Amino acid sequence: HMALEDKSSKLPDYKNDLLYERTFDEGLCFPWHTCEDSGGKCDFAVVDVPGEPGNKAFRLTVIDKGQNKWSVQMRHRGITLEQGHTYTVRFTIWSDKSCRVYAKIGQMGEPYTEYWNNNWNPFNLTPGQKLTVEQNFTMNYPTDDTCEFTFHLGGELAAGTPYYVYLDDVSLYDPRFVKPVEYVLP
Amino acid sequence: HMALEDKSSKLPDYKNDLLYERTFDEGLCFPWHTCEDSGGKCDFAVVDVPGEPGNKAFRLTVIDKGQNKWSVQMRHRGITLEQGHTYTVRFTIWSDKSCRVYAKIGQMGEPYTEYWNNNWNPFNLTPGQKLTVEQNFTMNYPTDDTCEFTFHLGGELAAGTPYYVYLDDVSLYDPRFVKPVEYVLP
Ligand SMILES: [Ca+2]
Ligand SMILES: [Ca+2]
Repeated sequence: HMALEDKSSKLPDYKNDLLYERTFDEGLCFPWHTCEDSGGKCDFAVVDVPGEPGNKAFRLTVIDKGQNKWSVQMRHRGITLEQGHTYTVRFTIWSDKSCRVYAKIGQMGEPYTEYWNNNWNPFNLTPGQKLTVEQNFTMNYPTDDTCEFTFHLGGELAAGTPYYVYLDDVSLYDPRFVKPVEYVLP
Repeated sequence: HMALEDKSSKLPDYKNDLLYERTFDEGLCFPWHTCEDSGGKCDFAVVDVPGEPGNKAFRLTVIDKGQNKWSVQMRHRGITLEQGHTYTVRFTIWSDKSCRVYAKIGQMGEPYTEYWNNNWNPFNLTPGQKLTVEQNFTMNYPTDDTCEFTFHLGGELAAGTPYYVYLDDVSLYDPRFVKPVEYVLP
């Protein structure tokens, strides 16, 4: 189905982004979705950012933290990391409670090799503090088309349930990547 | 419909082409279609080009010449010629009989202004002879979004019916034109 380019002034060119939705400002989040596993429970909506007309954010409700950090996630699959390419990972996240969020890009399936993960450190969210992250890394492993960009929220990362975690302005940029185009008329 | 880019080593860049189908090599022709008018009858199909593995071409069967040159046509609509732009018209045409083909890019409706038309001359097709045309013209009239690239085959142009006219490698290139792109997700 048909995806939506954005022309955000604070992100790199959409055409070189491996992600298909970055700003949620149309109320749409696809291909971003949630996962429940091992007892986790969650919901999602795209919602207005208070004080910032026009601006909307992806909002995950953590309902049950389940049995593991990976019991609750928000993710974007369909990611190939290319040997030799240098990626810029970018995102704004916040929460209405004190919680942790483990961000990673890595294999969807076993053995779940992690290609990026903020050097094994989750991010500490604090109410009233938004975190805008920007990091680079270079894929030194063989090219891997089975990757996802995922945030784990469950288990010992979780605050008291239920609560909200927000994502916005999310980008995985590669200067040597261009999305496949299709042409339409019109 | 979604359109399929080609990367012909003989045509200019697909993204700069006002035409959505140029090589026919997949078995598909859309938006190239036929028209029958004032007595004309015809058919079409995409068929293999004998002796040239993997090459296909649009084939028009002229069934009945009708009353006018315009009674039988093969044509691509959805063409905006823009004032001051310079357009390269390209095409390869041939037939199993001696006939004439009138090629033009002009208005779809009354008054049928013709912006390019090989200086009012139809092309003379002879069996065993393929014609590859390449001409430039600049659009000196005001931009007109009601144009088509049409080939007339009826009336006094026509050979003894039925017979086939073939079209291949068609392109209408403008260096200052870029097709709009949609993004689709693999
Ligand atoms: Ca937003
Ligand atoms: Ca062909």
